[PDB]
Amino acid sequence: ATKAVCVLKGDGPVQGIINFEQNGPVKVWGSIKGLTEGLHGFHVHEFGDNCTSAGPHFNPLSRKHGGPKDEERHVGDLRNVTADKDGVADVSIEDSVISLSGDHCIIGRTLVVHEKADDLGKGGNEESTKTGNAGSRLACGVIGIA
Amino acid sequence: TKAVCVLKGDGPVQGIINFEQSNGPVKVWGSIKGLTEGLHGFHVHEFGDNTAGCTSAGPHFNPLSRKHGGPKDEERHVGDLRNVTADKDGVADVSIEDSVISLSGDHCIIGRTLVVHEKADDLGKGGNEESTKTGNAGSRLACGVIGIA
Ligand SMILES: [Cu+]
Ligand SMILES: [Cu+]
Ligand SMILES: [Zn+2]
Ligand SMILES: [Zn+2]
Repeated sequence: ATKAVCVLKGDGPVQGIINFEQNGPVKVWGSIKGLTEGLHGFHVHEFGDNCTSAGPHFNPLSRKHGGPKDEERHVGDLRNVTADKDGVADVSIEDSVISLSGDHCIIGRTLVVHEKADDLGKGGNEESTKTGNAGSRLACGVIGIA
Repeated sequence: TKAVCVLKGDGPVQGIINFEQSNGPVKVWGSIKGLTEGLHGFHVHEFGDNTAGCTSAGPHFNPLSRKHGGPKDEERHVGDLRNVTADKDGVADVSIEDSVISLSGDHCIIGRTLVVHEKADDLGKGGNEESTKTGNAGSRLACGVIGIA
């Protein structure tokens, strides 16, 4: 019955709040503003160092980057969030790999939203297997106990 | 094990505090700028929730359900650190060691908020009710969620 929250901010105008609630799936929802219309990579990264210092995608099992439904993905690979014309992304997803307890606990890690869409590891180049070619980290926030 | 916290607020106050640690002491160090010269309250609060700025961080981390006190007092909250000291330039270079907090286990502070205050923490030695709760440290000038490093 644990809950977590992350406030996203960056150098640009992007800002948002993302909630987390949980061996059960983790429900993830909230809103992000200041985004350009389009799909945006959304991942939990390794270090809760507020966005270049966040490190790579949270990868405790040392796996290759993938999409949320792939058996091969980083624990932090959540999905692309969608921002409408008004630059707002309403987030509402359920993820089975992250957790707020145990080996895949994300409390104290960073949540990062990217400039471009995540190719989910299916891009055909090496970078795809690492970051999904999602581009700059527009905003991030440390995941905290709510 | 190592943790880091980036402190930010509505104003000039910003800093970075590192934590480095079993039951061994936790070394806390870093610097905070933009502070008025003098003492400023410094505690780990219960929640790592910054949705309302520092206001939503909750009270001081107090897993053992005790009254507020100074860091070296018998009775204190786990999150009660000593006041930080800002110099003439408004800079507080912090270097503290605490054996009550922890980066692992129960009194783990990762995921919680570090907060720096407007006034000095009176260590619970004040002449009122609130002293036993907040040390009368006043408003929260900056804060940040303690993250894994
Ligand atoms: Cu990312
Ligand atoms: Cu405080
Ligand atoms: Zn990834
Ligand atoms: Zn206290």
